[PDB]
Amino acid sequence: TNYYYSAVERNNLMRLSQSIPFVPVPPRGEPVTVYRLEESSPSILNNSMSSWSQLGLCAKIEFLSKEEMGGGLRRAVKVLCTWSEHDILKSGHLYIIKSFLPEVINTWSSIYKEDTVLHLCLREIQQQRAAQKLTFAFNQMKPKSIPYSPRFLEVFLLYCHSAGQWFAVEECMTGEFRKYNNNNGDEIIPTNTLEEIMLAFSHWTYEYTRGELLVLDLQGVGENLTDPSVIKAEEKRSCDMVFGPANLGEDAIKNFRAKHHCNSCCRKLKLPDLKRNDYT
Amino acid sequence: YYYSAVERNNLMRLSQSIPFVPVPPRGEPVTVYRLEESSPSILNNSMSSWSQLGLCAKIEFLSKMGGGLRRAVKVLCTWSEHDILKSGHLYIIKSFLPEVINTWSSIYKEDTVLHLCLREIQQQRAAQKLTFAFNQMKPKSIPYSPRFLEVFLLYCHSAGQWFAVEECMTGEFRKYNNNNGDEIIPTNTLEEIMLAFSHWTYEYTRGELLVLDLQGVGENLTDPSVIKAEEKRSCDMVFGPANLGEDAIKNFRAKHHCNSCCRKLKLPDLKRNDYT
Ligand SMILES: Nc1ncnc2c1ncn2[C@@H]1O[C@H](COP(=O)(O)OP(=O)(O)NP(=O)(O)O)[C@@H](O)[C@H]1O
Ligand SMILES: Nc1ncnc2c1ncn2[C@@H]1O[C@H](COP(=O)(O)OP(=O)(O)NP(=O)(O)O)[C@@H](O)[C@H]1O
Ligand SMILES: [Zn+2]
Ligand SMILES: [Zn+2]
Repeated sequence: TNYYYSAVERNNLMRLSQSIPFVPVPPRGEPVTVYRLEESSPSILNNSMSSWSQLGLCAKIEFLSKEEMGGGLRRAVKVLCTWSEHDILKSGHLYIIKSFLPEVINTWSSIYKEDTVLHLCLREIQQQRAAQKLTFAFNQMKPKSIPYSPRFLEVFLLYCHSAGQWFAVEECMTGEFRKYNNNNGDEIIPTNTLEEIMLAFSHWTYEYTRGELLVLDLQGVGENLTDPSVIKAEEKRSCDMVFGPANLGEDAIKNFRAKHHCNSCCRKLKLPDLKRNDYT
Repeated sequence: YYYSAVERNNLMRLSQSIPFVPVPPRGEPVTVYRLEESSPSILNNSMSSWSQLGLCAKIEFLSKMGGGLRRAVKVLCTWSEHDILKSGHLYIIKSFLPEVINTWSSIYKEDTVLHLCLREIQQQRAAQKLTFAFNQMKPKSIPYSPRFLEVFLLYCHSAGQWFAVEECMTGEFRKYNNNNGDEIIPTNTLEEIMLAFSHWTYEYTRGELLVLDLQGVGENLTDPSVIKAEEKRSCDMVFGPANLGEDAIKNFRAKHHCNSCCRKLKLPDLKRNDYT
């Protein structure tokens, strides 16, 4: 008069009426709020307007290291991203968090009396975005014959409740981190195509902006760069020469114009010699 | 080449102060745990086991709900890791009432709420495994197919407590029968099938189990009470937290009214003698 269940079916039902093992894997990671410098036309970056996000986003980061790299105004520390709301950051990926040295703050305190650290961070990220916009124009217009594209990492603003502070965050690059040119206007002698293109990019920024801006301190791993110095070639104000906090050498633009050596890429881009006259 | 004013303007704008107003995130991040199955496509022959790795989900509060032993609030899931929950979908989050936690405070030394939630979710999975079997064995002459919603375990630090979460159903929410055996009078085929289902569970399990408190929208159900019809004590009578009267079984057998579906399923009279 029926077709009732079997042993297996009965076992699986009765087992649910009992306590079943539940071992929640321990909670590791530090909660943070991420802010992004948005773009009006991400597809045409060089014609897009930048504006800071309003509503913060949740993310979790694993502070897996105490190793603070660098000797400049900031120190970089690697962290891991467990998760990020809307995946603004990549889960299970290493990132670098950068903060300034108290000294540096104290110095800018006399300019940024309030929320010094946050302001310096806002400027650092805006500075990198400026470099990105110039590279976007560069890759877009550069001759097809050129095989390399300088690329700057995206940098986000991060606020750590636990650490009670703001940081700039970007993907951690694995590889030989090197410098093509520096804050003194000096450059390396190229050994290959990649390096020739990096060096030519700096020359190109000066020409392209009709002499108003010079991007120096090109550095990173391969084509992927970070932390450049976008210099307002003619400014004279104390701390208004570089988009972001940087220590410029003795008359860096002068040195650059005098020491830069054009290469096969510079000529491929039709750039004129820096040593020429400004007016004549 | 061409270095426009718009291009120059947007570059130079980055050298100056651009307004920044840090606004705290909206909603709250929560940790979700799932009661996994070894054989989803064959749920009634599958083993249930709790997941270990809790995944994040982002929820935003919308409104509210109360019934007997729980408080419920409707929320929006805007994003979640590996889509453990569906982004852009509505969910209902439920937490136990004071009295209920105070009733199991002795039964469950520590993590009372955690266990209450675990048992509640397990109870619904049991009913689900039964609806699965039902849909497999029922005659093709029976159209509709009852189904229980999957319930997930949730942890929220904002509130510092555990909850159960499930998809929010849209439509008129109604109860077909309850824990004391009362039944609505079926006004359509679907309600008949629902009423026939509770009877089917009893017969299918050889009088060992009975699913009451059928409720939901259309053929989608939630919040059932799975009763071990042979226990002589309420304390060990229901799978998860549930309001039952020791008269439940007897009452259901006495009150239940078989319908065309019950007959379609060839179900015997619940009033009959059990040793005959
Ligand atoms: N994206 C990255 N990936 C891997 N390593 C990095 C990355 N960025 C920086 N680093 C390393 O950490 C150090 C600190 O970087 P950074 O803060 O940019 O120093 P800096 O160039 O001296 N600038 P500053 O701090 O403004 O004076 C670098 O010299 C690298 O060795
Ligand atoms: N999945 C759902 N979708 C839409 N509404 C729901 C859902 N679940 C519950 N509700 C509503 O909220 C009320 C209370 O349900 P709930 O929070 O699940 O617990 P409850 O009060 O413990 N139920 P019960 O055990 O049957 O007495 C219901 O009567 C419905 O109106
Ligand atoms: Zn050159
Ligand atoms: Zn019946």
